[PDB]
Amino acid sequence: NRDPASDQMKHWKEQRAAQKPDVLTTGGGNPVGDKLNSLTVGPRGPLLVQDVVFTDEMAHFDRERIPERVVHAKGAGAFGYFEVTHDITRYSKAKVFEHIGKRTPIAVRFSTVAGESGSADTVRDPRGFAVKFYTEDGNWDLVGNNTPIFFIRDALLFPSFIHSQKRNPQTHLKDPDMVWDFWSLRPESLHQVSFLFSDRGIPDGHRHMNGYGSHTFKLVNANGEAVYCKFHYKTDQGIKNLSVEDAARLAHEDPDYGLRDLFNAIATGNYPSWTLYIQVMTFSEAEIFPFNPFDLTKVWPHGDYPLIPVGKLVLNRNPVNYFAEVEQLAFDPSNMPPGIEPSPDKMLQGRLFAYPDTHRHRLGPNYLQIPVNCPYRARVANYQRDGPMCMMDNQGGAPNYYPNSFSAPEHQPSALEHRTHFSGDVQRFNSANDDNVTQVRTFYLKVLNEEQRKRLCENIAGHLKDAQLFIQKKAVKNFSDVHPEYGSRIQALLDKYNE
Amino acid sequence: NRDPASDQMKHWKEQRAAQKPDVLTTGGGNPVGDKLNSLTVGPRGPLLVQDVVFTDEMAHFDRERIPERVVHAKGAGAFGYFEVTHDITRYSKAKVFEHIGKRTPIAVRFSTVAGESGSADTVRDPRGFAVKFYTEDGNWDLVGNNTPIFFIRDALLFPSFIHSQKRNPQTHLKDPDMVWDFWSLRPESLHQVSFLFSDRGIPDGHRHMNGYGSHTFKLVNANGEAVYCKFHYKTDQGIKNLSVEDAARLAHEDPDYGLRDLFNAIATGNYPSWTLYIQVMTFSEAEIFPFNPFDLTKVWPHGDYPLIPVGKLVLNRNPVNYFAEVEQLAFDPSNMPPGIEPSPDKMLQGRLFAYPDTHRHRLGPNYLQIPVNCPYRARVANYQRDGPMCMMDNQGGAPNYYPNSFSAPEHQPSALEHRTHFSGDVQRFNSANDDNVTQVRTFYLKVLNEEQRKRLCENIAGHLKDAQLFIQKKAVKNFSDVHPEYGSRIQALLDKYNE
Amino acid sequence: NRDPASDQMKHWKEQRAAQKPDVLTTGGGNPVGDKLNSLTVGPRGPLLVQDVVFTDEMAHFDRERIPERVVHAKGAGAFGYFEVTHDITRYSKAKVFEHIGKRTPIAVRFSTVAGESGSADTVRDPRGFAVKFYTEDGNWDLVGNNTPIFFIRDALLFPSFIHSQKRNPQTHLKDPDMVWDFWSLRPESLHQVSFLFSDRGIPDGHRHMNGYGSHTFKLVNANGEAVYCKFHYKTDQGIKNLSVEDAARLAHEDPDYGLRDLFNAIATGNYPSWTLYIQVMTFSEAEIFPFNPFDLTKVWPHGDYPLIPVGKLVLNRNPVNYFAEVEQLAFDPSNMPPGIEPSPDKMLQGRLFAYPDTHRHRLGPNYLQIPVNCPYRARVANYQRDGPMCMMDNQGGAPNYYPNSFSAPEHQPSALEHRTHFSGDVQRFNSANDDNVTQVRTFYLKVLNEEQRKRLCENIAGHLKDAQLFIQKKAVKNFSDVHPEYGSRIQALLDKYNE
Amino acid sequence: NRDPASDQMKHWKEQRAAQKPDVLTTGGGNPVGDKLNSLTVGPRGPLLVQDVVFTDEMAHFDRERIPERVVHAKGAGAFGYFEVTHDITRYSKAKVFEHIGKRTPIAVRFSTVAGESGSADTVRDPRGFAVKFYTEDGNWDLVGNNTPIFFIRDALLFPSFIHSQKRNPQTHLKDPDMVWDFWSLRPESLHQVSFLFSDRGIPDGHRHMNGYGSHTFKLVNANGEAVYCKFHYKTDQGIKNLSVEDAARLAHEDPDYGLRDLFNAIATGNYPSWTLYIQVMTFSEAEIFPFNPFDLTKVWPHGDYPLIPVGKLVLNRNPVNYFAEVEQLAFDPSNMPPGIEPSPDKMLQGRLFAYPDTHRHRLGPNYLQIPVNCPYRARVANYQRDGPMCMMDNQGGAPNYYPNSFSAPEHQPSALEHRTHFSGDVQRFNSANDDNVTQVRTFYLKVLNEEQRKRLCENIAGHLKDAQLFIQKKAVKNFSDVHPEYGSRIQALLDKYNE
Ligand code: HEM
Repeated sequence: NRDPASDQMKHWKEQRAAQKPDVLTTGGGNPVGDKLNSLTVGPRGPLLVQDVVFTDEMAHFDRERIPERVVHAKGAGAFGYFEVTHDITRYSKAKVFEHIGKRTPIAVRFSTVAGESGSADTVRDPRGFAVKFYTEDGNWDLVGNNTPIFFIRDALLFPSFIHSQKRNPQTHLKDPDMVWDFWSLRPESLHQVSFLFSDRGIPDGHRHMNGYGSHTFKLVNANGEAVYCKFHYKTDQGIKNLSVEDAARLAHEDPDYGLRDLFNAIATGNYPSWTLYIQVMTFSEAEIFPFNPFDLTKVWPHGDYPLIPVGKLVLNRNPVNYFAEVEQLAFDPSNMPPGIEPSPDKMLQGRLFAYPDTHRHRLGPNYLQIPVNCPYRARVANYQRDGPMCMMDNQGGAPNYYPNSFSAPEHQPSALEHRTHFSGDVQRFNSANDDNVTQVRTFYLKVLNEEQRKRLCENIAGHLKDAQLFIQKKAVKNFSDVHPEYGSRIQALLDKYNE
Repeated sequence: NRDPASDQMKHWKEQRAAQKPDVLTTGGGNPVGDKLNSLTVGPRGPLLVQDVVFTDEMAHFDRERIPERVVHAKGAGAFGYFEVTHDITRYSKAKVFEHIGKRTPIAVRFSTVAGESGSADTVRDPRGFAVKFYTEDGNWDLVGNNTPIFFIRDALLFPSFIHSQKRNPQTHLKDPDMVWDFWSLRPESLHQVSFLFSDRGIPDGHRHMNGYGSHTFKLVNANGEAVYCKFHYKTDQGIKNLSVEDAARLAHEDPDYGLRDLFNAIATGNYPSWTLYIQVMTFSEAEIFPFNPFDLTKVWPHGDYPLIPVGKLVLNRNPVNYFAEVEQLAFDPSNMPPGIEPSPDKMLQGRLFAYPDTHRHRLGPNYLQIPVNCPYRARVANYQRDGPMCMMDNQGGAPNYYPNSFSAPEHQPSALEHRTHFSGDVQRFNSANDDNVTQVRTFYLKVLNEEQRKRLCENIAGHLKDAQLFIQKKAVKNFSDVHPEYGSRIQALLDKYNE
Repeated sequence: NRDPASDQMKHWKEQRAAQKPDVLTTGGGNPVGDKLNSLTVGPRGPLLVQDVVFTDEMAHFDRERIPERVVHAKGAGAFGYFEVTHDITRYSKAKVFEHIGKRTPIAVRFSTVAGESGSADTVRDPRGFAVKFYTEDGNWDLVGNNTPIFFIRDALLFPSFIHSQKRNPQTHLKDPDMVWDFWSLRPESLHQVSFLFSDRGIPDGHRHMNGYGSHTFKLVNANGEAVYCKFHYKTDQGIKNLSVEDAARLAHEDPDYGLRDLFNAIATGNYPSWTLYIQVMTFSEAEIFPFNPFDLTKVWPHGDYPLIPVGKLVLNRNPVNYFAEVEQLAFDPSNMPPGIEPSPDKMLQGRLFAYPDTHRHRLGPNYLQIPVNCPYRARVANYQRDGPMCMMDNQGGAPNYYPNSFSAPEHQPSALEHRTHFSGDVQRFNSANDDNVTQVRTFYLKVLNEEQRKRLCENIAGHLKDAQLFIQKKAVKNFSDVHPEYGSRIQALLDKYNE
Repeated sequence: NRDPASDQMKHWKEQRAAQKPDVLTTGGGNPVGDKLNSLTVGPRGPLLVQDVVFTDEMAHFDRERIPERVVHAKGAGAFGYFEVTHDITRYSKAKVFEHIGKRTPIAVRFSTVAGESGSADTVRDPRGFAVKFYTEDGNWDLVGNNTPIFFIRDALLFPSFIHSQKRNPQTHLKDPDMVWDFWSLRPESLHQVSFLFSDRGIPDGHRHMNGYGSHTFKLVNANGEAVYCKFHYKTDQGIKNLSVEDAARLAHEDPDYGLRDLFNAIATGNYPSWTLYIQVMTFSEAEIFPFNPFDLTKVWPHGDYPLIPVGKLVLNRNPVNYFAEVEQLAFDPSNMPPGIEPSPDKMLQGRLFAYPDTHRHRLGPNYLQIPVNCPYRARVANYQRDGPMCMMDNQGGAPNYYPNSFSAPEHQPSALEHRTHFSGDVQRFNSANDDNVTQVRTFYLKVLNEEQRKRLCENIAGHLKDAQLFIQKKAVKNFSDVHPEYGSRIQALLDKYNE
């Protein structure tokens, strides 16, 4: 006998006891007489159109694939619940935080960023950690990563950043020139690049890394008072990372290391968990913060803004069918219930649009009707209708226009968003020159120790060495801006690689 | 007060009892606070991306439409049941005919042919009369028309025929030159054209016309014996047609005449019904038939092949949501349960491919998972997986390959198709001259009387007059081939027009 | 010999002189030996999968249709040019207005609003009048209507308004209750309703109606100075409308009356033209205008803001293939070149998102690559890549990320948008009660005369009579709010109708 | 200076030197002022819907991905020419073989089979080797592999086979139970499995392997005479394979080894070539062949059917944009010009349908209009029209129905397919027992030597050891049927593995 993941089929068979196998049918439900031999004219004659068993099956096979996620294509999913352990109702009226002991079902998907569906799990890259809470007030999607920050601070640079991390448009090869030219030209990336090339760049599976909302969000209480916050979900299994050596080995040995690690852990009752915390910053404090409180390349020092306990995230259920439950999972940062709102963070603002948008393309206009994406703990009632692949009853014969005099769904003023005053010109304000080095300096010499600083520089050099010399120079200049030694150590390694 | 159709909303509100209106939500289930005013900075300021209530709703509105059916786009639907009244098990082992009194739920869609979704119901055109039987052996789709024959006998001419009946590729206008150039060049169309321009060309609604499978089909019994057949479902409401004058009036007064007529008939309890019959031809008989038994431009004389009663079709339920239940309805001639099979009819053979093919395009790869199309009376089990908008559980974790040693779905030898012998070279046999006038002559001279013939010729000439003279001549020549008087009567009217 | 439209094919043939017919091929370019007879085993045998001539052609036929436009589905198109006749460079720096005599190619599509693709042209409804200018600074899409105003003033009510003007979700029938319940609940619609039910509700074809941008826009000159404007393009053919009786008759005699009239006019050299004017309002004046200058239900009095001539629009070319050049035509209000920008108009703001969004759905992600939609007079260069149906070279091997050090495209500061100042809270400001009667009263009493008011009320009553009494009462109540007589005249007709 | 592939951007910049960078525009051609900072109200304010530069770019990014190929997803492409070297016009009248020295442009795509888009190039798996010939008689697609045979002989087993080779439905992990359960239950796979697990299972890049049509095809000469044939294209750069150890290290060091190798070879002028040969078998010989001459699990012995030289395939041009020219490449086995036809091979018959079908889904209905897929050396002219993303002029105003009296395209009888006679009942003939070992014995004992035979068993055991014992037993049983020592050697290693 072997690991549970390996015995997937064996277990499916034994669980079907002595039940006779079902009758094999066409998509239309017609029993099939023989699905192993095609309908031909004579033993060695041509195939007939009349063989609709063949066409029915082949036509479906021909349409099995859907486009992969534009980013975070390689991933793993699991399900479980969220449980409130502490009272934060003074900050947010969100039903999900309603009362201690309150449980809400959740869906989670882990993933890498740049690699396609067939890529390896154990590679250096940020890690997606999206959590879907099916609440009474609809779904709340906390689409986070294994890092509290990111490489850029304005959504207009996202497509270009992703492109630079992907393949060359002509050769279809990973291109260090594209990678470092972009990062060297955009030093705001220094903070996350430092995180990326540290030990945390390659977590050991998905159970040994933390999750972060990254962005500054807004919480609103029952009295309509608002504060800004940040979400943190620390792994209860402890932080564990893979060495560059073992990561590379597993890259070919088991491209799906993260997938099987998670499935087996849950299958054996070793359910992984995370503790959800929040940091709170009042509007007054946000106006005095030394940097842009809504700058995604910045963190909120824990000493000034301590973590507040909220609850626990537990994954105790594996998907039964990956494609249906994980490949089709759709997380939308715009999916926020009353009590939780976005901040003016330029990046988050862009994500408000991008996710539902790419989902309408990747899955389809009615992707929210796919079981895993349905807010099944809520009652979806509105004036939206039709669209391709419309399931259910399309809200039946209910009046489809609002307002109406026929008792159809009514909006609820209780759900109105919190109001903030803004004053300024409609312009494209430059954020390229906000502080790009201060917090990186503290990360380098305060957060990391001597051994991980050495590893950090070797990891960077090992990749930067493949870029052109003028790019290497520019990149080293930025690192030096953070700290002379940071750049010096990298430069020293580059001179070696450069023979 | 008013007719049931007009009081649709009034009724929905009443059936709603005095319930409180549901809370209006986004597609994600999030309650909306005010869905009548957009989120802006200041009363006369710009719209925010932050307004996700707006985007959610507008994006779905922007995707409401799907491609209309390439043909038969304008239609009406209803639901009911098929009840067996006679025993024909000696001919077919199909479970649908299993025992007297057995009822099978059905779905039916009526339609015109050439017009697009916004066209009028009361126009001269054949009428679609598709019936979906949800049987224990899967769905059986009998996709018939209100005529036992058709204009052509080879599917390769179908796209061209339809193009000729639709809009000119440049002007987007109906084109009599296209219509008659095609018909005059393909005389095999004379039989259906005669029927089309007779009074039956414009039935009074959908309840006063007969239905026909048109094609010759094959029935197989428990002993594996087979016979050919024709399906006939006669209106119990009686044949009734609209005069050209009334149809033209209704065309603008109520372009949805047929839709309204059917909804109200059912809503008032005046359920329309049809009596299903079959004609049976043994294989020996098919070998001696004066024409090709599988030629779609010909009928089987009732005198030589008497109608055998089978059961009744009753429509007693209106759709609740038209888009979900009627617009998305998909009938596939290839959906046939054991006991019912196709004949060599070249046209039918082409249809075996065409419908599932167009449905995967118009609806989606997984169109059979749409509620109204699901064979909900059968257990769908096979090795098909994934595809866009994959609902349910995608068959969970069941082994997905066949054969397998894990108890997944299995054949069913009894379902094997009836084996027939065919001999001959594989080539394109010309069927253009398979007698295009004999049966047309009997229709013109015996089926119709004097006043009917006069109207028939007046209807033809009224439309053919707009074609070029050379086309008029070629058309008249064909009619003359059916009968000299047929031609001269039309010619005399044409001369009066060409004045 | 008939009209040009009727002789479309006749002319195509004559055009090919003695030139020999092309060889008929498959989509893959393989010559076809016989496209009239399918490949079978014996003259009365089954169809073979081997007949790839059949499958290739049928598979395409099965995919001919695309989703029709969610609104304005029924239309006609033509091409021509825009010629500058006056200098307005003091207001806008747009290249399209660069110098007197400058010509810019244009594409125009006329249409109704509610009817689907098969509906009739001569029905009461607003008329779409979209103009695409292919300028050196990209495409400028002025998506106007034949009216200066609209039914609503906030985009959140648009889907609802459209739903109310379309078919009942259960019966699929036009619904007077839906139409009037919505309008009676939203009095802001009074202005456009009065316009819609006046003689201008049914123009005589597309050449005898004016065009308007409707919304207030912003013009920016070379010195960075800005002013608000309104676009007006008056028909040089004169205003001409159809009587209700003639329109009803044509509804069935020629559903494509508008299409035919436009094609023949151009084919005979009787090219239609419109004179383009603009109204100008300074930011100072906008500050004290009696109404919200960005309220789409309001017009700017010509007495206070006279029309300033700009140029002429002339249509002198008929499309060659309707599907490729008209059905696939896509206009995005967001397509605005430097010198032209949007105003705060909530409705216009919503349209900035909706059109490109619906186009990605209806046509495809790369719909801007469809020839008629390509900004062929500009050099498209950016960092966008891939997507389905990617044509041309997909920008070859050019660096695909910005910024870069490899000489790829650069943004141009001179194209920066004009900066406007805004201040206020972020909230949903109610605009439901922004004076819904003042201008309506002026229209009713001044713009119209006794004869015109008589028909107006008869037209309204003729439709409103089919709504429930409680809806009729509320509707009449709003009309009385405009003017007592407006409501009483309608009420008198209603009483007669209700018996 | 590095390899050409690495200097892709460097070179693009240089070859553009002496040119000012282009203006960065939106998709609509509107120049952008600042594509690096989003439009907000105030420096730290909300993102505006008015930022259409952002929406236009992000919306396109959100739609960059299309479904990957259902199989053969990971690949590399290149272009070149086919040059005739010998005269085979006695066998085929195809224009592509017309005269010695004649050149026809070609497009080629190499690939693995099971892995997704992000998978490694150097893994054990068959290799795709598809060639598209742009001939004057349309495109001819020779969709070959690097092996002359395949695992199964009936298309109905293909989807199951591919499913067994891919990921487990629930775990999403490679599953040896699925792999070997299928192969052990279907011993016809022994021949190809033996080839797969031999040294040829992991080619050193794409230049050091052969290509085969695999299937028996049919050639028809100018006199209407036909013969059956096999296509063979041998590498001119010699057969070379990767050791299991080196392929494994390359899997993580360079997962795109094959792409890189091909691009650099061509970039440096080391153009790879292959010699195209054919084997000929007369209809008489096919009647007495010791096996089914159309059985894909069989080869035609060279001794009895020697290879006849035809021409050379030379690749001398790299793609300029991978996505447009390679990812979108579509090869349809059904694309065959006059002189080349299919054989009764059950697998080929199925492929005639599957490729165009999957292409309509993966790429779109009009995928043949994508530049790289267009039969640009031919003249496409037919009666097909419209469909989404319709490019070109959609054949303008040409009559769209056939037959017609207006001089539109006509079929050419000389292109009629060769006629063949087939006798026997039309039914599903079992082919599961068509000698599964005879040629496998020859391969094992005669083709391979002791060393490679040793590695063969080690390779099989290394993978088979992960399957359940009952599956191992059945698998070994099959190998023993080929030759007791074959199964014996594997069982020995298996025992050591099972420890
Ligand atoms: C009944 C058997 C088979 C079926 C139904 C089948 C089906 C498919 C499908 C659906 C694709 C994806 C096409 C695309 O998306 O572009 C594909 C690709 C491919 N198949 Fe098959 N296949 C079969 C057998 C084979 C055989 C025997 C060969 C070789 C002689 C072969 C060689 C290939 C190649 C090379 C490609 C990749 C083409 C490219 O590079 O785009 N297939 N096959």
